[PDB]
Amino acid sequence: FSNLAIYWGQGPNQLRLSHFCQETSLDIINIGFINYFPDMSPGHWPGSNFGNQCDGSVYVTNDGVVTKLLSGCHQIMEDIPICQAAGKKVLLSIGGAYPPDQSILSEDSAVAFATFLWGAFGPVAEGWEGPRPFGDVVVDGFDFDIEHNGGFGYATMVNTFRQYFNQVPERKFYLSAAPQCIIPDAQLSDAIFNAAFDFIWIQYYNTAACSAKSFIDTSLGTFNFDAWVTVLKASASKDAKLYVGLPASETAANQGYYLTPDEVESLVSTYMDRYPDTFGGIMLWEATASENNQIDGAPYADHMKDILLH
Ligand SMILES: CNC(=N)NC(=O)NC
Ligand SMILES: CNC(=N)NC(=O)NC
Ligand SMILES: [Cl-]
Repeated sequence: FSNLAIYWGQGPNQLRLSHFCQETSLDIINIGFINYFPDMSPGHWPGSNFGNQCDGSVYVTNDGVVTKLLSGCHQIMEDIPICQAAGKKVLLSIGGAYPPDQSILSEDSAVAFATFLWGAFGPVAEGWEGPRPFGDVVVDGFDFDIEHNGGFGYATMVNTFRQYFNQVPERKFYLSAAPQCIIPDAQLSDAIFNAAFDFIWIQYYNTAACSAKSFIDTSLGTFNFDAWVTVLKASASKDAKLYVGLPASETAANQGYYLTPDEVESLVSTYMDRYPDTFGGIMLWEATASENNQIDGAPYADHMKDILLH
């Protein structure tokens, strides 16, 4: 039975997370982004951006270095557990679109980047002494939305997280990836091939050559979900569920990539029938675009769920 994932955190004038915690149709919420990586950011701490959510306070380290990690995200801290008591999985997303100049420079820093995020946003640990930006919150895992600068270091972060997950056997944690169509994917093919993700949502918008709309109009490009299944079945990610990532309204992505619920039904019905043990559902970019695209009294994502359930 098939799932609906959605991104929240980067919506203009977005409602707070708890508004989406109450939308039953949501299965998984990815929260973006940890958009500053340790190698290029103050103090070698990662940094975060959550739109109108946190107050804008950043941590300053014991050394008095002013970081780019937001320290005043009180609404997110309150909201994540609500979502989790509604049975949703909340994943913390790494990367996104802005800024476009972040990457990982060494395997060492790839290990420290995952260890930092696990200390900061994972279970509360006795020996941890860094920030706890969401306090006692424990996210359900991490999403890799790497959109620039190549694929170095991410397989190592994923493998690192998994080693940590295993030290905590009583709870299942999750790893996911958001690549683009154009494959190999410059940022994430290596991670996908060489590490186990639970979920992979291919972004099927913003690239003309293989978009979801090219499914509807086959002269625009060639929709390539078939090739992606073949790649996945030889990867360390062979047990991943593979989702179709879509814009939740006309303006959530560049012109021409939004599909109407009718087009969505055609695509999804073919791919769910063709790949019943691999197809995972729909990912949506993003929560605020979906909230603002009300069709017959319900947001776009409610309609996506209805499509998936039938
Ligand atoms: C799709 N990624 C984003 N929109 N990212 C940001 O707005 N980061 C500040
Ligand atoms: C412009 N970059 C994006 N829209 N990124 C995402 O949608 N990542 C899920
Ligand atoms: Cl609100």
